[PDB]
Amino acid sequence: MAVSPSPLRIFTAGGTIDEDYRLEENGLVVGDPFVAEVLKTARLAGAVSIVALSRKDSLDFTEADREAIGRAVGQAVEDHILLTHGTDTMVETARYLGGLPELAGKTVVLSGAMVPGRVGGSDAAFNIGFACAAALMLAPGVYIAMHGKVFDPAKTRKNRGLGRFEPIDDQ
Amino acid sequence: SPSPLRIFTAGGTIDEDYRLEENGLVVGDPFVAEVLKTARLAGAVSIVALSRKDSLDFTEADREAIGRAVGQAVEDHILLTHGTDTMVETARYLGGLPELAGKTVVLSGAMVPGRVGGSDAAFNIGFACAAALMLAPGVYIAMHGKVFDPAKTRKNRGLGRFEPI
Amino acid sequence: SPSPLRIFTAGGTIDEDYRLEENGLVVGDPFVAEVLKTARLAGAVSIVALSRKDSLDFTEADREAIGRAVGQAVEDHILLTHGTDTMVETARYLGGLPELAGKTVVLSGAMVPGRVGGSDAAFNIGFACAAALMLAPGVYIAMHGKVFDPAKTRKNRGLGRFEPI
Amino acid sequence: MAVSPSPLRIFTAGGTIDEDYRLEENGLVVGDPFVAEVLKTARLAGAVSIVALSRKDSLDFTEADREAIGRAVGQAVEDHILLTHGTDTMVETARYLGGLPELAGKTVVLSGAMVPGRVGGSDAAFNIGFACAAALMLAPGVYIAMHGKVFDPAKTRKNRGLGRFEPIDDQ
Ligand SMILES: [Cl-]
Ligand SMILES: [Cl-]
Repeated sequence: MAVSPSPLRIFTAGGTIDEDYRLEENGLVVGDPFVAEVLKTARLAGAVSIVALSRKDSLDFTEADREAIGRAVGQAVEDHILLTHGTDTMVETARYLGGLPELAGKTVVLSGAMVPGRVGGSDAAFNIGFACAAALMLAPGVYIAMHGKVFDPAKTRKNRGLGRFEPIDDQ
Repeated sequence: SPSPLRIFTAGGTIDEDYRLEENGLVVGDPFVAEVLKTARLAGAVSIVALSRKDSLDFTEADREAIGRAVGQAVEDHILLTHGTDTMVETARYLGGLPELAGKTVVLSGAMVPGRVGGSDAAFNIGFACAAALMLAPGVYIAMHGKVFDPAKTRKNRGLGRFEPI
Repeated sequence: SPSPLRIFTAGGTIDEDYRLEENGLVVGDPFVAEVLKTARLAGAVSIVALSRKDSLDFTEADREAIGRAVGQAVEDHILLTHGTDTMVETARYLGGLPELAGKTVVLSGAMVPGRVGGSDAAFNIGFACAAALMLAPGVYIAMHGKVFDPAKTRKNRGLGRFEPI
Repeated sequence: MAVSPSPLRIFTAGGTIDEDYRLEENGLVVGDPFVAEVLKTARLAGAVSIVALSRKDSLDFTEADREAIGRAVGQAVEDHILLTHGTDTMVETARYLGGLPELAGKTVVLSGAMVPGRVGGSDAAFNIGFACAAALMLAPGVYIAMHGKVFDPAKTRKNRGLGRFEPIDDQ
């Protein structure tokens, strides 16, 4: 009888995508992983394991946290990986992962959202669909998937003011 | 940049909305435009309306007109949003057209209207836009977080899903 | 505190939801419970399910059973969520029952299902809960941000609204 | 031919109810008035004039701002008034308005939301429905309408930690 394969694993490191309002803080905190909400209603043929690695706010996120993400991605059986993450340091994590030889036969995609998923008008659900497809279809490597396109982490910056990733032009 | 994408809308469950005059759902404005409005896209996209007919009412003549319309696009990356009832019929017909052989054509839609809570539509649109950009030339169905070969796929009406034959 | 409120659910557009098996809307779980879950209430509320029938299918016998059910409540403040097609018929029938004469009974619902985008349901529920707490004993329809006298009201099916006669 | 009366006027002073995410701030700001969004889809028989008075964040809100709200409410022709406002100083504004003899024949209700309207799971739409009804049905006075009940501002406090208004018990 046919067994539907589950080629994709998702890891979550928090970020804007997962932010939610809490009364105590009178403001946003990093909440539960929004990617789980999106996949719950995606009516998937397979299944996707979603493993939560970290929810630190961006200021507290360290090298040691980035090392733990590399160990988790490297230890996964799956060769197709989506990491949801904050956009302010996504490029630094992507560049770090691109240097691990352990990742050489894996397609690893980083994504997230400029607007929290739990806020009206969020990019999150589109971005998760696009990034899931990217993780399945791209050749091995490390990529950022945002704005409905694929970015090379070595040639990308975050424009903090505009909430967009932009290519670094070759000179 | 990504390659320019052309999106055609042929109606279906994805676009259904409630109307007081009908006391129920009717095919309304294309939901894909609502999703892409907030997707903060970098690439070139253009959305064109083909139809708001029920996909069950499509004739062979209708499918021939959808094929000619996809062939009017310069773009080589195409998304067609469509009802799931006859998505396999339209997809198999397009896959037979030599005039489309250099294009990546992806059909998608939703099992639950985009304007109803808990819909698959926004995820499906993201997934299918990536698929239209990234897959080799051909015709495909992108639903349920996977890519289907139309020749080897059927719509299970009772289970609300696509399945391998 | 406010006086305890009892809420009865009799179905209707407010509670409609999409089902793949029907390829369309059916009366689902009461939407009023979804609204009150996030309303952070201070007062006593209890929600009881009466029916998920189409309001057009209500008989005189059904309206008599709704009257007896409202009379089983100790509470003197009652909200009944209901379809708009026969809301005036149920409301006029309840207004004729001496056994309800000390109760404030408010009927409400929605023109657009709560689970569809752009629905009036959550505003209607807030408004009707206030109305059930604050109005003098009687039977009322609370819709469109106002209070209607059932005896002097009709459902315009074509315009999707209630109106004075 | 029948003219539908419009007995209710709404004023907006910002608060949590109106908060929205902005990329530049990387967080919530006081946005456009959420009550307008709720009434847009309420299918009203009448109309409601919605007048925006202030969007200051809570720290910048002063006595002079509170005085301007009292002048706007007193000058309105309508005798049924809903003021949407922050919950942290709603009691102080309500007590201030309760002391204006100019308001004596008006029903004035203050409301808002513990969770921004543009965040998932908000109380805002319910609260606006309830508070509109309260403004129409209550006898003249100044009230807070939250948690599906009516509070007397002289006998109410905000519990900041729990996001709730509570009665001050008579001793
Ligand atoms: Cl914030
Ligand atoms: Cl329907």
